[PDB]
Amino acid sequence: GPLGSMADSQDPLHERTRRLLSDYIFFCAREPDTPEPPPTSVEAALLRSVTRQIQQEHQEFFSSFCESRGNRLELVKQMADKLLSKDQDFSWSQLVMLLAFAGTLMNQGPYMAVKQKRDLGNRVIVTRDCCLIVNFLYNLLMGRRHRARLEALGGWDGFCRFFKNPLPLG
Repeated sequence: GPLGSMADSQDPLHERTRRLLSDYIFFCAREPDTPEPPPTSVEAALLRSVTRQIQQEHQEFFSSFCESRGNRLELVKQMADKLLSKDQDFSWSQLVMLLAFAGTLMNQGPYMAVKQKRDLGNRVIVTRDCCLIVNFLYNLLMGRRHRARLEALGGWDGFCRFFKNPLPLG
């Protein structure tokens, strides 16, 4: 199941993965006239360094779809089903891949961004699609078997060392 935990408010990575995933979506939608802010955690820093390459390499096709059928979400879940699974021993490479793609689908539909007053300049499509798009992935990895394994291999921590994080921290 996508849910399940022994803690109520003292959740382990529960809000750790959700916040991290959603954080990437915003960074991806980062207005084309304004750079996105820095990461929040180690996974956010490394992922942005590795996941960024996963898109520029694959996004080449993903983007095309992001503005093709508009099913940016339908594709986000579909992919996670091909790479990630429940009875399949996913891999770190698959985890970071989901994050990259997810954000790669993030579509926009503003009006006149030309006038960027602040950094919040963006349609609600990001927040709406961010909840659904991230809701699928977040739960995909935040599952019983998924999460269990994710951490069983060092968790977000093991990934940072696996993909050699750029920042000194973590």
